[PDB]
Amino acid sequence: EIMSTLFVFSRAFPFLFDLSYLHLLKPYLRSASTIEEQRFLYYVVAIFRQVLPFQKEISESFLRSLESVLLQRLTKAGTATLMEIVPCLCSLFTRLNDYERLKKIVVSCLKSLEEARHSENNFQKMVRLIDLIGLFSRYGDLNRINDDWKHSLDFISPECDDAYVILLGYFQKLLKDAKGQLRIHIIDNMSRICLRETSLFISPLMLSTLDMIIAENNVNEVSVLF
Repeated sequence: EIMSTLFVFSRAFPFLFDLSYLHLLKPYLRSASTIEEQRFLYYVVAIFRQVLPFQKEISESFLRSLESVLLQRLTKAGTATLMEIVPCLCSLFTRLNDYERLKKIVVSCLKSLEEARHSENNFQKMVRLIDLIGLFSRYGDLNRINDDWKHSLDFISPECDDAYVILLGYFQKLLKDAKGQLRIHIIDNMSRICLRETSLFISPLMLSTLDMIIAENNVNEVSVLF
């Protein structure tokens, strides 16, 4: 009930947040748990990202340390909290860091994603990859350093910088060799990654996929696409 009002003044009217209004809770924000008391964090980080961009006031020595807390805090969480952490920290790197961590780790876990279909399924742990990949790219631009990703041309072959059409191609063939909610867990973020650059959202390789999934009439599939 307290934090219910907090979120409200976090989204609208955000330009009134003292340093201490954060700087006292910021060490408390480190407090992480493993039970229902963790779902509390969903009422934390969104307020935090609601106030970061223009009410930063972050001392240029602390911003280097904020993500150190957060990189250590993205291991295992309810899938609900994950929709806000990436929309926070991916907005923070351009405010702190270079396009390196969201480069070096993403190309690492792309190889780890290559060893996700070409491995043990882990439909409870692949979701930590099969969604996290698109989670970064949905609200984080990839029209950036990719020569090293064009150096990862080994299995991402065809054209150019536009990973997105290839990612969608790397994923378009994943809908047939799949069986069940694996298809759901991949059809959702296939739309999510394309949501950023909607210019693809009219292109044939994805439209053909849409027509393919319409004829199946899987209620669980068509619902989550809606």
